[PDB]
Amino acid sequence: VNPTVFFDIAVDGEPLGRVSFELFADKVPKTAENFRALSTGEKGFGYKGSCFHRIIPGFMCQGGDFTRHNGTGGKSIYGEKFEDENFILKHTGPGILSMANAGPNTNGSQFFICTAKTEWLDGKHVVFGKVKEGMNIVEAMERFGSRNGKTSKKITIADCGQLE
Repeated sequence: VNPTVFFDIAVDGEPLGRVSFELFADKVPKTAENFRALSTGEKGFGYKGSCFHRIIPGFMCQGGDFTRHNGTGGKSIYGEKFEDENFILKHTGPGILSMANAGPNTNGSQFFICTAKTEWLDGKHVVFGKVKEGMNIVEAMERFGSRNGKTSKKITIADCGQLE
């Protein structure tokens, strides 16, 4: 019943591979639906063509700023921001998909894929999904990151949509 979304990742335009996520719509329906709709583009805007602007190896990959491509933009399907839905799910290890924000109830479209357990984010960032296939592609993305988050090559979502 939970939707599955995929990204096809390209590096400087060259295909890298596919990542698919399980979204936990049973527990965070409003948050999951935002990510799902941005992945299909069915509302007229979304992630297709956007980049991962921050990648910290051993920490996380952050993306989803499809308006300014640098961590200062993005928007949700509900408006410029929306509330923290709940904090049922925790940051338990690599592959967790969680919402970036700028304080309480400031979710937009930016998200991060954790590549390590990040328990200090529990109760501060809404967890809403998990990598289902292609964790190895996420690990390959990590090798283009750096300590300060700048990427050595442009990492883009070349295509994205819903599988189930």
